[PDB]
Amino acid sequence: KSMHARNRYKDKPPDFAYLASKYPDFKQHVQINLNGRVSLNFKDPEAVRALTCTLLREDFGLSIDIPLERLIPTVPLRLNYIHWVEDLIGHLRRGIDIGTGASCIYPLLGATLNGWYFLATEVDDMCFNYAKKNVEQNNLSDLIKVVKVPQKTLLMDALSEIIYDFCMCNPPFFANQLEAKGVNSRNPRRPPPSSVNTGGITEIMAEGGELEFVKRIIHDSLQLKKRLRWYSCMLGKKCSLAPLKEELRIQGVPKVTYTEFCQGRTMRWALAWSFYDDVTVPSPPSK
RNA sequence: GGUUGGCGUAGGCUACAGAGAAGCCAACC
Repeated sequence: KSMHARNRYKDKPPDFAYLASKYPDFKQHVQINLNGRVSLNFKDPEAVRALTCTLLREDFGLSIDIPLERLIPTVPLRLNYIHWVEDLIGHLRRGIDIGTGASCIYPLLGATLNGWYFLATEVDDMCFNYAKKNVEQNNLSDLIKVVKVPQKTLLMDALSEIIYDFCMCNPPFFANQLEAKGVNSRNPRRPPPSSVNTGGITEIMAEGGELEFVKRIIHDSLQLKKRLRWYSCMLGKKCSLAPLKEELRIQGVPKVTYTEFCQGRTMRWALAWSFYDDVTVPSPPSK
């Protein structure tokens, strides 16, 4: 497995020792392992925040501030999704980010890399305030409009004649507290993750989990149809993909595809669909 | 191709909300 072919971290992992020598705010959070190598404890929210903020500055020229009480996005995963959206839409382009988080990372990356315009929505006060500040401090307010909404949905007032090229979304993966704790395992001694989940409740849980959340997005798409060229959603769980493709098929959606986002050990998936007859459909990963 | 059971990440491996994932084994259709 490999990251997306255009992902700048493919076969080029960041050099933590180089980053620590150049960025004192990163060096503050590193550890030295028993090989004498600069390393990170990815279970420490401050360390992973420092890494993400430092990568965005050094590699993308973006300065962001984010809280420890909300999700800390990881750059290679988010880039894998941006590059897949480039493939979908055939890369002025306009997108919608549903639930943009405190980092506003998808709009910041898309506007910086490709000059895309974004409508970026958020339901959480803390995430909304940080997202607005991160857009403003990177001088991207002309390209990115951050809006506070009551629900994560495509059926918004901010939408009437502008046709969007795409939507993207990181849906809340989990339906309940046992799922969010990761304890639904065959064996109690299953190794724990190397990461930590700092997400807020509206970032990580939803009624019915990502399966029911994405079904609601699908039913929103059945009302909007051609208002957006491509609909897309990340999936945190492999077992969500088949039931969601079958929901699209039962509802008669003509064009459907999917992909895998590969980075580290944690895989993510994503689903995309369209009602247009013109668009080319990117192939899913080979069998 | 599929279904079911078993195994599978403790970072002396640079993560990616670990998805029991990537994989591996057996058996049955």
